[PDB]
Amino acid sequence: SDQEKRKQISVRGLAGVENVTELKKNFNRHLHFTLVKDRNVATPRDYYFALAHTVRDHLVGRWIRTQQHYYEKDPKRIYYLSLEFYMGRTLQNTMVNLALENACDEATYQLGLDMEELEEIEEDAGLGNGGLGRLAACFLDSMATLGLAAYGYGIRYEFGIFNQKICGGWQMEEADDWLRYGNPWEKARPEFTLPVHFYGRVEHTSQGAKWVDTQVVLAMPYDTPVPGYRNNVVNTMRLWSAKAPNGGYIQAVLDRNLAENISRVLYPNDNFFEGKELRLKQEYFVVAATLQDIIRRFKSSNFDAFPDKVAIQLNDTHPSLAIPELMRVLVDLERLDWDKAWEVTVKTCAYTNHTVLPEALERWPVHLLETLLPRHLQIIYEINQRFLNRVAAAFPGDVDRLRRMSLVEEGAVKRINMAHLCIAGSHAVNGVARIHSEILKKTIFKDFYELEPHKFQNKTNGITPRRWLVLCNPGLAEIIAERIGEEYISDLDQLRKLLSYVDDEAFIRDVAKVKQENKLKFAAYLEREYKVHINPNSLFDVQVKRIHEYKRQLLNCLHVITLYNRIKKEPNKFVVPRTVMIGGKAAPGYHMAKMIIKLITAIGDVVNHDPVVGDRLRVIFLENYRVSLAEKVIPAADLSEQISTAGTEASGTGNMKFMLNGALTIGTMDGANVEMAEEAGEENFFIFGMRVEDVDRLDQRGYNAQEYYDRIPELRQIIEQLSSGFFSPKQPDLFKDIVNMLMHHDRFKVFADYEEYVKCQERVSALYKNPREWTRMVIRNIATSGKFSSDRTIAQYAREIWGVEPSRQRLP
Amino acid sequence: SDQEKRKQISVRGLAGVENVTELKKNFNRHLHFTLVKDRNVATPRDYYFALAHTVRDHLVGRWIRTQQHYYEKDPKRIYYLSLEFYMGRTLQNTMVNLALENACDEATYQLGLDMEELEEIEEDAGLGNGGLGRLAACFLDSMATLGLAAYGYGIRYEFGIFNQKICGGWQMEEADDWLRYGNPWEKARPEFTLPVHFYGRVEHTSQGAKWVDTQVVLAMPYDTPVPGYRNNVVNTMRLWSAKAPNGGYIQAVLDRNLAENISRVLYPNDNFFEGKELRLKQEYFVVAATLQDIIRRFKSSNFDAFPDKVAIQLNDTHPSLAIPELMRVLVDLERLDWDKAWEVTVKTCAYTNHTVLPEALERWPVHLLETLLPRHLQIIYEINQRFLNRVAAAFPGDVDRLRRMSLVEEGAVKRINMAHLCIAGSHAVNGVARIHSEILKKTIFKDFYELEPHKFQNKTNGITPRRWLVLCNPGLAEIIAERIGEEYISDLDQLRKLLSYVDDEAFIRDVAKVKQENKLKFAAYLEREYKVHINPNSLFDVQVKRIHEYKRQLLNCLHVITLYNRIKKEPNKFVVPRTVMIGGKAAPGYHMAKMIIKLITAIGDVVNHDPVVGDRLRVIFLENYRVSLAEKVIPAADLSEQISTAGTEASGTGNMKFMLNGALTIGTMDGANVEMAEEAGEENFFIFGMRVEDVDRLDQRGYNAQEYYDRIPELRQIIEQLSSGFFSPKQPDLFKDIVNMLMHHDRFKVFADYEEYVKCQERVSALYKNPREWTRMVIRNIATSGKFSSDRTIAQYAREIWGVEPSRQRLP
Ligand SMILES: CC[n+]1c(C)c(C(=O)OC(C)C)c(-c2ccccc2Cl)c(C(=O)O)c1C(=O)O
Ligand SMILES: CC[n+]1c(C)c(C(=O)OC(C)C)c(-c2ccccc2Cl)c(C(=O)O)c1C(=O)O
Ligand SMILES: *Cc1c(COP(=O)(O)O)cnc(C)c1O
Ligand SMILES: *Cc1c(COP(=O)(O)O)cnc(C)c1O
Ligand SMILES: OC[C@H]1O[C@H](O)[C@H](O)[C@@H](O)[C@@H]1O
Ligand SMILES: OC[C@H]1O[C@H](O)[C@H](O)[C@@H](O)[C@@H]1O
Repeated sequence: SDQEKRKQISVRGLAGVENVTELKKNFNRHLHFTLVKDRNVATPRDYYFALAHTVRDHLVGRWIRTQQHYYEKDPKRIYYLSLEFYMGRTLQNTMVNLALENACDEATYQLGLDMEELEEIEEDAGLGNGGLGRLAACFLDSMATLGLAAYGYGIRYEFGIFNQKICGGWQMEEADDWLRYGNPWEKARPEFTLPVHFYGRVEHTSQGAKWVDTQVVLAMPYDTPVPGYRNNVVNTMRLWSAKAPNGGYIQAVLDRNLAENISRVLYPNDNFFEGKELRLKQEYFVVAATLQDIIRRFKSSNFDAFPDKVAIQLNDTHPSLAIPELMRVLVDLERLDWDKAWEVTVKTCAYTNHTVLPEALERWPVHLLETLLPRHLQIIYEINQRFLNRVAAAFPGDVDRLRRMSLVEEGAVKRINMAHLCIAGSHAVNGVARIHSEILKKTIFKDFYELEPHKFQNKTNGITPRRWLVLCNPGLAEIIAERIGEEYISDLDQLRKLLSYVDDEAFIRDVAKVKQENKLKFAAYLEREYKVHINPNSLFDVQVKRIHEYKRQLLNCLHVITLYNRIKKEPNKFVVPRTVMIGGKAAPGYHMAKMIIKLITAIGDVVNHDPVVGDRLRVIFLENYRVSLAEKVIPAADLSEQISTAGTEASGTGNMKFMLNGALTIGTMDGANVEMAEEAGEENFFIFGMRVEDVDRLDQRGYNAQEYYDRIPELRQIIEQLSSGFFSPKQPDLFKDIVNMLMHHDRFKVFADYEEYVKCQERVSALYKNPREWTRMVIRNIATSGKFSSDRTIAQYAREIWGVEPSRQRLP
Repeated sequence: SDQEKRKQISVRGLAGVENVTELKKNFNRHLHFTLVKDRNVATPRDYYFALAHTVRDHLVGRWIRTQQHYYEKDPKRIYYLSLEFYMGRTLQNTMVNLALENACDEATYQLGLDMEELEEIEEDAGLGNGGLGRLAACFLDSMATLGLAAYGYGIRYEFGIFNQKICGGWQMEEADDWLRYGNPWEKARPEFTLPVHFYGRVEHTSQGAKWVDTQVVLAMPYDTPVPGYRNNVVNTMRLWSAKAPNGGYIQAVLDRNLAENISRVLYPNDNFFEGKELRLKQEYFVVAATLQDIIRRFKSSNFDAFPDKVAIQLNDTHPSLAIPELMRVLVDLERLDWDKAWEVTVKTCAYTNHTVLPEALERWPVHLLETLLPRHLQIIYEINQRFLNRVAAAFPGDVDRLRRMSLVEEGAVKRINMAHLCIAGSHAVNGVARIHSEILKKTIFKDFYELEPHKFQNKTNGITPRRWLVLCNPGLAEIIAERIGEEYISDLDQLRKLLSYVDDEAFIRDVAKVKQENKLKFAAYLEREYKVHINPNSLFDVQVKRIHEYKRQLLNCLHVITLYNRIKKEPNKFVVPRTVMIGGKAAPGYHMAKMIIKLITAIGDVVNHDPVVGDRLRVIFLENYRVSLAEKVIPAADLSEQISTAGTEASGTGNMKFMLNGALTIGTMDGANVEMAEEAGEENFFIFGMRVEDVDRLDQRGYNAQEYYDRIPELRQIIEQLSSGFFSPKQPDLFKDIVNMLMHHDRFKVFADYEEYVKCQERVSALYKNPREWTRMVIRNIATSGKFSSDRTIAQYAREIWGVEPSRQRLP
C-alpha cells in the first residue's frame, strides 16, 4: 500500500505503437488541450506545435529509459563543454531518427495538413556561429547514435546568431528572437538550479583559501532530448539560463536584468577573439554550473576514481576555465592535496583546437581576471609556476622557451594564454584535420609537443549522415538505398559499394535526376521566398560559410568578374551557364567582411542586368545563411567552393556536406580538403593553387601583390574597374578599402592564387560540358565520402581520448 | 474531402466524464509527458503541476465552447479594465467551480498523494495591492457565474506585489518571482500581439491629425480561464506582456530589456499616487492594446452601434487614458466627427471611484503627458474646452466653478486631473459603498453631481462566496449545507434562512465547533511554517489589510498596550485571553507604515515575554499577508478589526469576508461597515467612535491631540512609554516620529477615538465570556451577510450600468 500504490505512475503505456491512428488522435489532443484551440481558429503555427508535441511524446519513454539506464549501469560519462550548439531545426530530425517520418506524414495528410509546410514554421536553434558550433551538434547526434553516455553542456541563449537581412546591398543585423512562441523541445529543470559566483575576493584562512564576498547568479538548466538513429537512445543537451538570486524598490527589481543578461546573446564572432567581460562571464557561467552538476552526478553513484568516471571535452578554449575551476573545487572545497588534484584534472580534461590564426585565440588580460575571478587567477599562476618548473627541468638553461611556454603573456597588458592553460591541464590536445594537427605540432604548439609528444593527437572532423544526407537529401538517400540498402546511414563507409555502379547507366541517370530535382526545388524556394529568379539549367557554383578574409570570398569575386569580362570581350563565344551563389554572415564589427558582402551584391547589380550576359551568368548573395538554409542549398549544389589560403582553414565541414550530397569540389590543399581529395582521388577533385610550403616560401621573401598586378592584364582590368567605380557608379571610391588591402595588406595572398584558380575553373566547366562524365566523377566522390561521417570521428575520440567503447546495440 | 477531413480535429472527446479512474490516468500522462519525469525522480512540485494540468484540461472544452458561444450569439460585451487582478491561487478554485474537488482528492489519494500538500505548492498570482485588486478578481468570478460575456483586461506583471519578510522586526521586501517554475493556467496568444506607441509628435495634415515618429512596444496577450460556478461557463482574463519590436550590436540586443520593462513590476502603492513615468507607460500600454483588441472583436461580428455592443469599465482612473485613446482612434483613424465620437465614448465608458483621500488620486503633470503622449494631451485639452463650455452654459457667470471643474489643474506644475477626465467621459460614475457614494456627491465630485446628477450611482462592493466561503471554510460551508442545501453558493441571500436556527442547540454547537477547528488548524500552520506558538483557547483578534495611517493599526496598537498595562496594574484580575494578530504590507517608500510594522513587533517583543502576562495576551504580526494567507486566517478569526477613521475607507471588503466566516465585527461607521451593521442589526455589531459628521465638526474647530492627552491618564502612560524607550530599550527615541505625528500631525484623529474604542473592546470581551451568546450573535451575522456577495454587486452593475441581464442558465 501507500508507496506501493505509486507503482501505477509509470511510463508503461504511451501514445500506442507508432502508427497513423494514434498519431492523429494525439495531434488532436495537443491542438485542443495543449494549444487550447480548435480547427476554426488554429493557425498554421498552431498546427506545427500540435505536430511537434505529438512527436516529442515519443521521445519521453526512451529519454527516461536511457537516463535510468546510465544510472543503473553507471558507465564512464562524457561531457562535451561548448559555448555553442548550432542545432538547426528539430522536428524532421526527431521524426527521422525515431522512424516516424512516414507515419506523421500520413497522419497529417488524413487531417488535411501538409507536413512540409508545417516543418517550415520551426525556426533554427542558432546557438552557434558556424563550424565549431555545428560540430558540437553533429557530435551530439553521433554520440547518441553510438550509444555513449554523453551530455552536451552549454548556455541557453535568449538570442542566437543574428538574422541577417540585406538592405541596399548591405548586411543588416536583426535580433534572433527564436524563443518568441516557445520551444516545444526543451524541458526546464528548476530543481537542478545552481549558484555561480563572481567578483569577491580571496582570504587565506588556517585551512586554505576562501572565496568570499561574491556576487551570485543562478543557473537554471533546460534539457533538450538528442535521439540516436533508431537505437532507442535519447541523450541530453543541458543548456544553462541566468536568473537573478532573490535606487529604490522598483529599480532594484528592474536591475535583476543585469545578472540575467549573462545568457542573453551569443557573441557573433567566428574565428575572432573579443575580450569583452560579458563573454568572460558567460564562459565562467557555463563552466561553474556544469562542473557542479558533473560532481553531483559523480557523488550520486573518493576522487581518485573521478577520471575513470568523467571525461570533460573542451570545445576550443572557451570553456577552459574548467581546468582552474575543477582545481578550485577539489583543493578549496574538497580539500585534496594540490598534486593529487592536478593529476585528477589532467586525466579528466582534453582540449580541441580549431584554428591557427593568432587573432582567433583567447588571451584574457589579467586585470579582467583578477577582479572578476580572483581565485582562478591565483590558481592559474600556481599552475603556471609548476608547469614552468617542469619544462625548466626538461630543458635546463632554455630561458626563452620558458618565456614562450608561459601561461602568462607579459607586455603592456599582461594576459593569460588560454590555449597554453588547456595543454598544461589536459591529457590530450587535438587538431581537427590531419594537416591542421601537424601544423600545430610544428608551429604554434611546437614547444609543447616537444615537452609532451604523447598529448598531441588528431581527430579529423565529420558531419552526421542523418541530418546531412537522410534528412536534407531524401532523393539521393533513396536511390542510394535501392542499390545498397540502409545500413550506410550508421556505417557511411558502405557508400564505397557505390563505386561498383560508376558505369551503371541507371544509377548514372538517377544521380543526375536527383540533382536536377534539388536544383529545381531550390530555384522554386528562392523565387517564392525572395522573388529571385535563377536558371535551373546552369551550373550551381556555391560558396557558403561565414564571410572572412581567410576564406577568400574575394578570390571568388575576382573569378566572377573575370567570367563577366571574358563574356563582354567575346559576347558570341559559348560559355557554360553558371549561377554563382555566395552566402554567409559577417561579424557585426568586421568592416572588411561587410565590404565583401557589399561587393558581392554590387557585382550582381551589374552582372545580372547586362543584356548581353542574359541567362549565361548570374551572381546572387544568399541572405541569412544558417543550418536550415544549408540543408536546402547544399543538396542543389554542383560546385563546392573551398578556397581558403593553404594553412588557414583548420578543417572545414561544409566541404564534407557538399561532397556527401553530390557536388564536385574546387579548392586548395587546406584543412580536410586534403583528406577528401585523398579519399576520392585527386583525379576526381579540383585542387589548385599554393600549398602550405608555397605560402611559407612567399612569406620568407615577402608577398608583393604588385608583382601579380603588373604581370596579369586581366587582374589589372578588374582592380581598375573596382577603383574607378564601375561596380559603384554613385560612389566611385566605395571599394577603395578592398583595393588597398588587396594591393598592400593582404595577409591571405589572394592575387597569388588568382591565375591558377581561374584556369582550374576553366577545367570545371570543361567537365560540366559532359554531363555523363561530370556525373560519374560525382559518383566517385559520394562513394568515398564515408570517412567524413561524425560517427567515425566520435568513435576515435571515444577509443583514443575518452577511453570508452562505442556501440550500436539498441535499447528496448 | 480535404477541408471536410478537418472535422475530425475536434474537442468532442476529452479525459472522459469527470471521475477517479480517468483522472489518475491523466495525472500520470502529464507527469511523464508534460513534466518528462517518472515516480523515481518526481518532486512534490512536479506532482502539483501534474495535478494542475489534469484539472486545466477539464476547463478547455468549456473554455472553447463559451467563446464560440459569444461569437455565435454576439451579446453585448463587458470589458473590465484594471491595472490589478489579485487572483491568489487557481487550483482549488478551479476544482470547486468544476465540481472536481472530491474526485481529484480521491484520485490523488489512490496514487498515494496528498492534495492539500500539493495545493500549498502553488503560489499566489499577486498582481494587485489590496482591495481594488481583489475586487477585480471577485468580479471576474461573479461575471462568469452570472453568465455575462465579460473579459478582464490587464497587465501580465513579471513581478507581483513584493513578498514581505520580517527582519529585526522590520519589513524587508523581496521580488515576487511567481513565474519562476512557469504558470500552468495561462496560454500565450502570439497571433493577437499588438503594437503600442509612445513619444513621437503630432502633425496636422489636410485630413486631420497624425501621430508620427513614435517608439513602438509590442503587447503579447496571455489568456487565463475564469470558470463560473458549475454553469459550464469559462470566461477569459487577458493579460498583456511587453515585447521589444524587431553602442553596438550586443548592447542593442541587451537594450531590448528597456521596452520590455513596461510589464516588469506592479507598483506597490495602495491608496497613494506616485507620478512615475514608467507607471504612466503601463497605464497607456494596457489601454492601447486592450482597445485595439476590443475594436477588432467589434469589427469581426458602423460605430453608432459601438455602445450597444461594448461596455468598458474603468477600475479607478488607472485606465482612464481609454477615454482619450478611444477618441484618438475614432477621430484620427476611423475618421468620425468629434461629437459623434464623443457621444460613442461617453456611452461606452463608466468610471468607478475607490477613495476620497487627495493623495490617492491621479494628477499627471502635463509635461509628462506632452512628451510621452502628445496627441492624448491635445485631445484632453479639447475635451476640457468642450466640457467647460457646457458648465459655463449651465451655470453662467460662475467662473470659480469652471476653475474647480477643469480637467487641467493650474499652478507651479500644471497637471491633468484624471478623475475629472473620467466623469466627463463616462455615462456613469460610481462609489463603492452607500456612504462613500453619498460623500462623493457632497464633497469631491459635488460640482459634477450638480451638472449631471443622472451620472452618479452607487454599487456597494462584494466578495465571492465561492473563494471566500466554499473554498476557504469547508467546515462552515458544510454545516450550513446540511441545514439549508447548496443553493446559497450562488444565492447568498438564502443565508437568511439560518436565522431560523439561532436557538437551535445543534447548529449553535456546530458553528462553535467549526470555528475552533479553524483556530486549531491556523495555530498548527503558524507553528509549522513560522514556529510561532499561539493559544487556541484565546479570542483571535485580527486586523489584516495594507498598513496605513487611515486604517489606524496605530489605534489597535494603543489598545493592546492598554490591555498590557491594565494586566500589569492588576495582575491577578481575570481577563479574556486574547491573541491579537495584525498583518499587512507597507508600500516601500511609506515611512510611517514601516514604523508601524516595527512598533507592532516591538510591542510583541515586550508583551510576549512578560512572565506575569503569560498565556493571557499575545501580540503577533502576520508576515506577508496576501490572498492565500487571508483564506487561512480569516476563517479562524473571532474579532474582525475595521477601525478606519469615519469617512476614509471607501468600502472595504475584508470586513465582508470576516462576517461571512463567523467573526464578530468591531469598527467605525465607515464604508460598508454601515451597511453590514444595517443588515445584521447594530445590536449584533460593535460600532464605536466618531461618525463622519463628528470628524467634520472636529475639523471645523481644529483637532488638538493635546486635549485628549491631557484628559486621559491611560493614554498619557502609553505615549510616555513610547517616548521613553519602553518598547525600544537599545534605541530610546526609535518611535519619536510616531509620537510626534500622533501629538501634532495626525490627520486621522487616533486619540479622538481611543476612549470609545477601549470601552467597546471591553464589551467585546464581556460577550466572549459567554460562548453561547457570542455564537448566537455570530449566527445572526453570517445569516445576514448575503447582500455582500459580489454576485449582487455585479448584477447591479449589469442592470444599471452595462445594460445587460445576468443569468444562471448552464451551458452544455
Ligand atoms: C538519479 C539518476 N538520474 C536519472 C535516472 C534521471 C531521469 O530519469 O531523467 C528522465 C526524467 C529524463 C536524471 C534526472 C534526475 C532528477 C531530476 C531530473 C532529471 Cl532529468 C539525471 C540527471 O542528472 O539529469 C540522473 C543522474 O544521472 O543524476
Ligand atoms: C472568432 C471568435 N472568437 C472565438 C470563437 C475564440 C475561441 O474559440 O477561443 C478558445 C480557443 C478559447 C477566440 C479566439 C480566436 C482566435 C484566436 C485565439 C482565440 Cl482565444 C476569440 C478572442 O478574441 O479571444 C474570439 C473573438 O470573440 O474574437
Ligand atoms: C557546416 C556549416 C558551417 C561550417 O562551414 P565551413 O565551410 O566549414 O566553414 C557554417 N555554417 C553553417 C550554417 C553550417 O551548416
Ligand atoms: C480582501 C483583501 C484586501 C482588502 O481588505 P480591506 O480590509 O478591505 O482593506 C486586502 N488584501 C487582501 C490579501 C485581501 O484578501
Ligand atoms: O572544427 C570545427 C570548425 O571550427 C572552426 O569554425 C574552423 O574555422 C573550421 O575549420 C573547423 O572545421
Ligand atoms: O473598492 C475596492 C477597494 O478599493 C480600495 O483598495 C479602497 O481602499 C477600499 O475601501 C475598497 O473597498
